[PDB]
Amino acid sequence: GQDKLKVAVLFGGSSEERDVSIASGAQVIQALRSAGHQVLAVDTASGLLGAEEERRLLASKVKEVGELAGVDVFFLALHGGTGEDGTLQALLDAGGFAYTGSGHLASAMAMDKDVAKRLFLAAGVETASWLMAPASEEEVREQLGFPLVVKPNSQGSTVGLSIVHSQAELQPAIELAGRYGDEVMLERFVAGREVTVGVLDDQALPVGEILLGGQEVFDYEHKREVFPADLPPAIAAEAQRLALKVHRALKLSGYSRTDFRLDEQGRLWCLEVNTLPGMTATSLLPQAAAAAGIGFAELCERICRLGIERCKGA
Amino acid sequence: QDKLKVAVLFGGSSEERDVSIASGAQVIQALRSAGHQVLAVDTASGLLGAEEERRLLASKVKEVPPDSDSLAIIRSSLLSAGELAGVDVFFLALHGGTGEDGTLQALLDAGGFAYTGSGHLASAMAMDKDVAKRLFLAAGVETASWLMAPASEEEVREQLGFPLVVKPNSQGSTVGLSIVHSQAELQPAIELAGRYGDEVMLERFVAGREVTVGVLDDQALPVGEILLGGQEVFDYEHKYQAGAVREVFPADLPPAIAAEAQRLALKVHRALKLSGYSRTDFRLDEQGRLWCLEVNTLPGMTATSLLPQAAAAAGIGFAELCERICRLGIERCKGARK
Repeated sequence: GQDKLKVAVLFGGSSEERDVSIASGAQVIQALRSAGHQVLAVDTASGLLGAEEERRLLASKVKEVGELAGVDVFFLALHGGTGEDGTLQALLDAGGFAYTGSGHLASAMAMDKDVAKRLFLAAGVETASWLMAPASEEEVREQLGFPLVVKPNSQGSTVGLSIVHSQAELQPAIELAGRYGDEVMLERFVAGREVTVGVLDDQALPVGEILLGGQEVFDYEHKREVFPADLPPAIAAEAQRLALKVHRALKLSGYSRTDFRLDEQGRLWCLEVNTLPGMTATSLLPQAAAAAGIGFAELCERICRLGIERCKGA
Repeated sequence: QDKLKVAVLFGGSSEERDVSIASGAQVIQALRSAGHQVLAVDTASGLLGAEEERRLLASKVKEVPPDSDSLAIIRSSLLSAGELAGVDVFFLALHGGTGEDGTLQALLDAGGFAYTGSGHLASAMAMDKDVAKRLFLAAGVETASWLMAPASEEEVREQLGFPLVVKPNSQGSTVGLSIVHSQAELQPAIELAGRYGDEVMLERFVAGREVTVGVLDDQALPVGEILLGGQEVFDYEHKYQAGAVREVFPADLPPAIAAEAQRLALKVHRALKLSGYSRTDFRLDEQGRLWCLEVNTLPGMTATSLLPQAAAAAGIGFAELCERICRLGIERCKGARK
């Protein structure tokens, strides 16, 4: 009961992002089509896909490497830095193009884990103490302690991350993280449960928990999902309150996913916020939307219409 | 110290073109006086013609069609065609949002082009005065209390008080700062600051002096003081009639105060991850405390601008300042990741 859209679904990106991005793009195309919208498939490498290319994209779920008129919005089905660093959002802002998710400044600030954690604190959102390399042996032991996490500041997740168990592992881990990024974070590790909060428009979705068998640091490094998570209602409500504060503090738009550590004393520690969380039917934010009665196709459409209305009011 | 091939990029939106063109011509002559090959590039048309560059340098004009695109150089190719091949760096002789919001820097990054000044994230954060002030506090740099409009009478009373300053949130707008002395003056000023749709800041007014600190790479330049006129506030983007404001480089300050302003400017420059050069503005109260107002990633590059005066006070002439900024942009590009 609402006018149908012409959506261009953008996917692809760098080689390390393509497999996740291609799988998401195909699912988003099919979902918006089942809702009756006209969908165009665009690869960041080859451009607009023809009937044969799109047929093989929607079949094998893989793709190897002035006609966008009437397109109401660009659905950014990207993953990692290609969609997070803000370059594409700024380019689309220049042309008056409508797109999904956060804008250039909001995306770039969220990809900078260091700057994002500064803004968490300024918004009254607790976050684990951290230093940026270089850091002396005294600063690390005084403010962080061991064990601690070393990771590149802006290069996605997992890649280049390692746990520092003592002062003798700090410099090797910094060198390892330095192979993937220019800046390196030294973050205090918080033992506890892994909790995530999706935000859609201006409402927080049901809280979820990611359970790798354990709460110590071996589990964090060597990594079921419960929506809604098994949490005392006050703790779940506080994670939702803080996720909304983080969403507004970074001036995000459309949707976002904020990760927390929940320690044994019941206090939430904000890790990061993703402006481009995975968009498949089984991804974290779509799972949270399902716990609120919102299917994957309705989620993709709502995100499309949120991006349209943002471009209108700019 | 081999001679460079520099593309001086000027133009921007209609409200920025006048001061941007004046800066572009001055930067072209300065770099040409230093022995470099320089090309004039308009954001709305690309490389200039012979008659167009003659008029640019002689009368500081380059009128452009009414349907012209203030950013035609990136949506294409104007940046690589013709003599622009082999350009070492693009000097951004821009003013206002076109050079501050980070869009141009992001697309220049995507094209692999070297350019002057801070990158796209650093420029965008600094242009957002609210976000920048949050980061001032995170860096241990004091800044006056502030609220974003709308704010209740209770919030304004307990957190700010009167007098306060109403201003647009984004650097590079055309709306000026306005001092508000009572609750009745608040809403008319907020309406006059949000005419064009961006956020409105309410910042506690700090009685005292207006000082500004230029930074070149990692070096704090001599502090300057801006001497105002009446019961008002200085506006770093207002034109002002001649003789209205007087600028003193180096400022007549107690040395521990001037040294502290220089230390705080470098912390701000590092905190927002700026590059090349910047200008950090403070209010200095009667107790000798510095309150940071903003940091500018695109301070004016003319003989009458603040940073060239700071550089000159340190024995750095305008041509030398322009060349150093060029080389800093080249060095940053050569050090880029992949």
